[PDB]
Amino acid sequence: PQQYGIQYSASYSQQTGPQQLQQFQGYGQQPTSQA
Amino acid sequence: PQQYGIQYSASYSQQTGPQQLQQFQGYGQQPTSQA
Amino acid sequence: PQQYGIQYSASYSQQTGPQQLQQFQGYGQQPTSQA
Amino acid sequence: PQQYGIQYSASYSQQTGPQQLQQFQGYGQQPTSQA
Amino acid sequence: PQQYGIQYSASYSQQTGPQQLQQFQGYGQQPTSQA
Amino acid sequence: PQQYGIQYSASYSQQTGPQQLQQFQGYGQQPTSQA
Amino acid sequence: PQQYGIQYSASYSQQTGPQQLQQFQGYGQQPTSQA
Amino acid sequence: PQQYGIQYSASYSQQTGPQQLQQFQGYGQQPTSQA
Amino acid sequence: PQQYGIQYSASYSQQTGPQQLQQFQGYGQQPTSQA
Amino acid sequence: PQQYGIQYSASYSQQTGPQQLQQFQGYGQQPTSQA
Amino acid sequence: PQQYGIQYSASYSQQTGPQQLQQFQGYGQQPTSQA
Amino acid sequence: PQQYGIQYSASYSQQTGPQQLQQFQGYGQQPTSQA
Amino acid sequence: PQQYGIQYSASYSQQTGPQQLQQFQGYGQQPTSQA
Amino acid sequence: PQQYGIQYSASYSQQTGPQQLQQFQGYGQQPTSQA
Amino acid sequence: PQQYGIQYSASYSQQTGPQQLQQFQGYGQQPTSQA
Amino acid sequence: PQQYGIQYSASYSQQTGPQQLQQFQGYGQQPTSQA
Amino acid sequence: PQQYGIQYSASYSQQTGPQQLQQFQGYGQQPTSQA
Amino acid sequence: PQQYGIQYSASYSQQTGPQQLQQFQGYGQQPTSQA
Amino acid sequence: PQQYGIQYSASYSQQTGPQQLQQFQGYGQQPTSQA
Amino acid sequence: PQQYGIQYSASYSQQTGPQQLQQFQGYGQQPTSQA
Repeated sequence: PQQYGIQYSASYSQQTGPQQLQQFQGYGQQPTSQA
Repeated sequence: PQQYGIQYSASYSQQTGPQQLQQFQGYGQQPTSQA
Repeated sequence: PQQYGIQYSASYSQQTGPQQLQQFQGYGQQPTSQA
Repeated sequence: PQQYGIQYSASYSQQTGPQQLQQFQGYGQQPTSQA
Repeated sequence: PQQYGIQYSASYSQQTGPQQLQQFQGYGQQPTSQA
Repeated sequence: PQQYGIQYSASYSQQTGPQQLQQFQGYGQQPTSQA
Repeated sequence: PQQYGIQYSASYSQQTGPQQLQQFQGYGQQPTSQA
Repeated sequence: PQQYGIQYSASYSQQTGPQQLQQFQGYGQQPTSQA
Repeated sequence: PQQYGIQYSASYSQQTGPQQLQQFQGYGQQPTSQA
Repeated sequence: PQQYGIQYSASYSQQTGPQQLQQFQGYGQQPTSQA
Repeated sequence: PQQYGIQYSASYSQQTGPQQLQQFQGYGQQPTSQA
Repeated sequence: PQQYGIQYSASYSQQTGPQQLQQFQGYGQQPTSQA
Repeated sequence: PQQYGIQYSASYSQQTGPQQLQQFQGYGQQPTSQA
Repeated sequence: PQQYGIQYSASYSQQTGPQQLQQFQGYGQQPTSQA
Repeated sequence: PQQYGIQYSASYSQQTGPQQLQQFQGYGQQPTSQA
Repeated sequence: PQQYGIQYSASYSQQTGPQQLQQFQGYGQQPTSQA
Repeated sequence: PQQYGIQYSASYSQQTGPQQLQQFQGYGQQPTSQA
Repeated sequence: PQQYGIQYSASYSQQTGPQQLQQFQGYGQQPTSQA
Repeated sequence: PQQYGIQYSASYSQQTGPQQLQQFQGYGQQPTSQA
Repeated sequence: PQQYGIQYSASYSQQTGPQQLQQFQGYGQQPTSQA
């Protein structure tokens, strides 16, 4: 099992804003609750 | 099992706004609740 | 099993707004509840 | 089993608004409930 | 089994509004309920 | 089994409004209920 | 089994309104209920 | 079995209103009920 | 078995109103009920 | 078995109103009931 | 001067196809030309 | 001068296809030209 | 001068397809040209 | 001069597809050109 | 001059697809050109 | 001059897809060009 | 001159996808060009 | 001149995806160019 | 001249993803170029 | 001239992801270039 978020190869990246990368491998849970 | 979010190859990327990448491999749950 | 979100090859990308990429491989659940 | 969201090859992309890409491979459920 | 969302080849894309791409491969369910 | 949403080849695309592409391959269900 | 939503070849596309493309390959159900 | 929604070849398309393309290949059901 | 919705070849299309294309290949059912 | 909805060849089309194209190939049923 | 497109009062509406409603109040012109 | 597109009062609406509502109040022009 | 697109009062709405509402009040022009 | 796009009052809305609302008040022009 | 896009009053809204609301008040122009 | 995009009053909103709201008050221009 | 994007009053909001709000008051221009 | 992006009053907000708010008051220009 | 990005009053906010707020008051320019 | 980014009054804020607030008052320029 291989998991790759972002890959660049001879490329140009310009990122001016906010960026979020969340990875779960296996048994991942992301619960959000607002009571 | 291979999972790839974004791939660039000899490319140009300009990203000025917000960006979110969430990966789940295996057994992933993303529950959202508002009671 | 291969899963690819976005691929660029000798391309030009300009992204000025918000962007969301969510990947589930295997057994993925995205429940949303509003009681 | 191969799954590809978006592919660019020697192309030009300009995306000014919001963009959502959600992928499920295998056994994916996206339930939305409003009680 | 191959699944392709959008493909560009030597093309020009300008997308100014909101865009949604949801892929299900295998056994996918998208239920929406409003009680 | 191959499934292709949209294909461009040496073409020009200008999309100013909202766009939705939903793909189901295999055993896909999209139920909508309003009780 | 091949399924193609929209194909462009050396063409010009201008789309100013809302657009929906839903594909089912295999065993697809789109039930809508209003009780 | 091949299924093609819309094809353009050296053509010009201008679409200003809403557009819906729904494809079913195999065993597709689109029931609508209003009780 | 081949099924083609609309084909353009060196043509000009201007579509200002709403447009619906629904394809069923194989065993397709479109029941509408109002009790 | 080939099924063609509409074909254009070096033609000019201007469509200002609503348009519906429904295709059934194989074993298609379109029942409408009002009890 | 009052102009009403469609009115429902304790009624049940099921609309499965495309629908277009265009209203002009005052001095409205809808010319269509194909030269 | 009052202009009303669609009105619902204690009613049930189920709309499964594409829908377009364009309103002009005052001095509205909707010309379409294909040269 | 009052302009109302759609009004709901104690009603139930289920809209599964694409929907477009464009309003012009005053001096509105919507020209479409394809040369 | 008052302009209202959509109004809900004690109502239930379920919208599963793409939706576009464009308002112009005063002196609004929406020209679309494809040369 | 008052302009209201969408209003909810004691209502329930469930929106699962893409949504676009563009407002112009005063002297607004939305030209789209594809040369 | 008052301009209101979306208003909620004692309401429930569930929005699962992409959403775009663009407001122009005064003298606003949104030109899109693809040469 | 008052401009309001979104207003909530004793309401419940659940937003799971991407969201874009752009406001221009006065003399605002949003040109997009792809040469 | 008052400009308000989003307002909450005794409300509940749950935002799980990316969000962008851009305000221009006075003389604002947002040009995007891709040569 | 007053400019307000987001306001909360006796409210509950839960923000799990990326968020961008850009304000320009006076004479603001946000040009993006990709040559 | 007053400029306010975010205001909280007797409120609860939970922010789990990345957040960006950029303010320009007077004569502000945010150019982004990728040659």
